[PDB]
Amino acid sequence: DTRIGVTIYKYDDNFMSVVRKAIEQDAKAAPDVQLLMNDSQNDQSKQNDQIDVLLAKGVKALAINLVDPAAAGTVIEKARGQNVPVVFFNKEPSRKALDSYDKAYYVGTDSKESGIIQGDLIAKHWAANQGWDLNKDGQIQFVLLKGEPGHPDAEARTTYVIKELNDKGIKTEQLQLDTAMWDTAQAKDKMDAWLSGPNANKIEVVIANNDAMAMGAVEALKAHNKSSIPVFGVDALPEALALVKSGALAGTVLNDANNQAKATFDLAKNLADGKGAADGTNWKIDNKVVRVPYVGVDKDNLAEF
Ligand SMILES: OC[C@H]1O[C@@H](O)[C@H](O)[C@@H](O)[C@@H]1O
Ligand SMILES: [Ca+2]
Repeated sequence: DTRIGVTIYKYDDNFMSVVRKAIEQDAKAAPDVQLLMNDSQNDQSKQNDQIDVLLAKGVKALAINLVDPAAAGTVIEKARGQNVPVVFFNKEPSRKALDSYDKAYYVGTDSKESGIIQGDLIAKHWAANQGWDLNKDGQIQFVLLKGEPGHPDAEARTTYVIKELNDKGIKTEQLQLDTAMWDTAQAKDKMDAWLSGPNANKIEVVIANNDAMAMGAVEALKAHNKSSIPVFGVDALPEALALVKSGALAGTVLNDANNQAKATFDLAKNLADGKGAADGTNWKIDNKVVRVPYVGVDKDNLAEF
């Protein structure tokens, strides 16, 4: 049986929970694969030790969701010594890191695209819901819940949601902006703070860089009897889709966990087998990278997900 080792940066990250469960199902369909999957508990030192163990166990490929993207070289050097291929996923290593090893690959997304799509989606719903412009000024007064500072998906979603609105002629006014570190509880706390501060009843739209944080904002709005304020996320988590259907979330953007898991598995299995990474598949690998598209989601198209 071919052993494939997988490290997940943090099991209880909502999005990576969807990804890891999907990878488990791809591996279950491969009768000759034993999956060795680890929770790194948000600590790169723990992950490094897990990789040593996976290599001791003779895995034929590694699929690595880094805690710290800067540790890509550390991981590569472990793998190099055993000639083991590494498919990094979701936390993007640098170009130089990928180019340092002939058997390093990456599966992820075009981070900018999700921000653009989210801004276009907000624009559509803004146009359709003129009552959302509480102060009648033609501008969106917003608050924004950011992911981890320096994470490329947080930075791009934060920049491009606003750029896209502004580029379409929709002026925006940032009433509050802070990180909630991708986390529901932190986002509920932060949103509750904003609902307790001087801008509370000026807020017209809540923009979150992911669904977990959007969900925390939804909870805080409910507690304040302000559920009429729309909230937008990114990921299209199953739980978030249920909230789109119920009207509690105004819209989101699919971060396609199923295809990211499938590509990661397929590439890792091919490489474990000594084949070309994309053999037998339709994955498009561009200079060692696969990027899976995002798709905007709201009630009108929900049943396609
Ligand atoms: O790296 C982890 C992060 O990846 C992003 O692409 C997701 O949208 C976030 O929900 C997740 O927290
Ligand atoms: Ca306004």
